[PDB]
Amino acid sequence: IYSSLSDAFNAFQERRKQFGLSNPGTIETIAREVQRDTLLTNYMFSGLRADVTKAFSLAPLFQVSHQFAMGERLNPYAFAALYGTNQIFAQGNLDNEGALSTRFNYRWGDRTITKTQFSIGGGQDMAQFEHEHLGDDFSASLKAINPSFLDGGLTGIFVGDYLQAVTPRLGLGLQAVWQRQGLTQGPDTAISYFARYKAGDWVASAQLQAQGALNTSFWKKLTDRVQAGVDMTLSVAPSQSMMGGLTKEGITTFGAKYDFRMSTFRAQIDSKGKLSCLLEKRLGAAPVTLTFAADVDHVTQQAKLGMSVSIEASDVDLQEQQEGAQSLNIPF
Repeated sequence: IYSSLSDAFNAFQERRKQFGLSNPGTIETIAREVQRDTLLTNYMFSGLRADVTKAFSLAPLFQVSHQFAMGERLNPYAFAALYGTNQIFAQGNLDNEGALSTRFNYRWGDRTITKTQFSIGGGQDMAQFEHEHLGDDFSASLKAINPSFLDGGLTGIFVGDYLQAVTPRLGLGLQAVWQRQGLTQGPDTAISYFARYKAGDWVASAQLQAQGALNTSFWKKLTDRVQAGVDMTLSVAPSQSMMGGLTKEGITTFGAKYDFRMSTFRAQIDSKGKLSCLLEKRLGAAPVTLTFAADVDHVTQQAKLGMSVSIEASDVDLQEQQEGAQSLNIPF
């Protein structure tokens, strides 16, 4: 009986060669093929802050830093550090400016890749659990946010995603968002449709959240040092016919990477009225790096500027770590 399932599996494995190369199935990192380059850059667009980080690696397994945030986060001393072993990564973010907040990340497995990302704050505590379910050409992941329980019941966000290649270059996935907003509140759910078109000339991608709207993106490299991408976001929501809040809207952005040895550069067009630039430079004389950010509003012709400095302490362990850095099996 069950052997026929392994036989159907073998039929899949025979056809697998024809199906093409294996997908890790993570939609968020596929979305990051563009958003690694643009949303992380957008995480870097706040120019209302100076951002200094003072890294002290202790050992290859240990990395200590000090964050000096300003402006929007306003945490000029936010200690942070990360640690780990092969397939183990932990991160600890702490900040103390009247309000207390800290975040801790952890990785629990190799064959059963699982991780946790939880935090506390004065204004909101957050717990994020993720359980990966890696397939042969696909994967699923159980994600949960603030998964509190009731005596005889449960609350919280329990997202279940699945993605599988349908073609050697193209693929499909779903993001089953499920969340319980309360005992009296429902089990809100929505499934995002996800599609990917990973052409080697450009990756197209699209996300249709069932409660949301189709987001699309394109990514290609121009050179081995210059990379570029385009994306579109969409939102639609109905409102009061008498001058209501109709949200039908969309944003298209363009941008590119111009990276150089010891330097990184981002530039993007957010709108006809909005553009951003990010420049980073590593000092060749020392393991420190400088970053400058610009956001220019041409609706009001204003420019938001900011700066970040990150340093790594140099010590004899740094060279010993270069000597001991024989493996990258630590996740990040």
